[PDB]
Amino acid sequence: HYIKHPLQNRWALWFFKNDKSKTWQANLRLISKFDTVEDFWALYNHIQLSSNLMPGCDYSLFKDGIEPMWEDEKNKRGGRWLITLNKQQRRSDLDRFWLETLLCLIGESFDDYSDDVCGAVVNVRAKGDKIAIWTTECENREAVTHIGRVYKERLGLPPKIVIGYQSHADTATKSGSTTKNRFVV
Ligand SMILES: CN1CN([C@@H]2O[C@H](COP(=O)(O)OP(=O)(O)OP(=O)(O)O)[C@@H](O)[C@H]2O)c2nc(N)[nH]c(=O)c21
Ligand SMILES: O=C(O)/C(Cc1ccccc1[N+](=O)[O-])=N/Nc1nc(-c2ccc(Br)cc2)cs1
Repeated sequence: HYIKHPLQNRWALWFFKNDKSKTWQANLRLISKFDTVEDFWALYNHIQLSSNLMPGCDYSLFKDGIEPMWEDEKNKRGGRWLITLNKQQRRSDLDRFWLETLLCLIGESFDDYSDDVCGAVVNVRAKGDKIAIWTTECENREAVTHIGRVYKERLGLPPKIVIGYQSHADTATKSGSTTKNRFVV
């Protein structure tokens, strides 16, 4: 006799394939949804590792009903904690960071503040991979800095590796690299 173990939230995994020829939203696809521990692992164990995705592709894991784009009602006032990897971190760090990030999401690791969490995004880029946790209100300093502190610790980043929180509104009018930060931790 085997019962499934429900998650606190239902989650959706999305795939993105870069193509600057096409409008951004056109490049996004919903893959599938899950709401149990068992189904999370069945999906994770089945699918390609972030380290193996083609340059230009993304995975996003977002709460059911939130599309992984700035436009969504739950993101437009929000922002993201951004982890930028160097080229050598592609191997034997990207996959660890991504799984630890997924587990922060589906395990509701930020306690009461996990409610402010929208999802997480991994960008596979030749320039330097990126992982981010998206939250719903960029002006909620308490929530945002709590999530950032816990997240940085969970990933075991050295203290002197400083990570930044960008508002999506700023990002949409510049670039995630040249975007100035609202917060650091
Ligand atoms: C998250 N993005 C990204 N994006 C478009 O896609 C561009 C590239 O964003 P990105 O893929 O997140 O990062 P990256 O490829 O490393 O490029 P960059 O250095 O400009 O940040 C952005 O400059 C923006 O024009 C978006 N466009 C819309 N309409 N909604 C969105 O949510 C997003
Ligand atoms: O053109 C490609 O390269 C595409 C199709 C695509 C997708 C988005 C936008 C455009 C296009 N396109 O150009 O046709 N790849 N699709 C992929 N799906 C997965 C995938 C992985 C795990 C699970 Br579980 C299910 C699916 C990996 S790559």
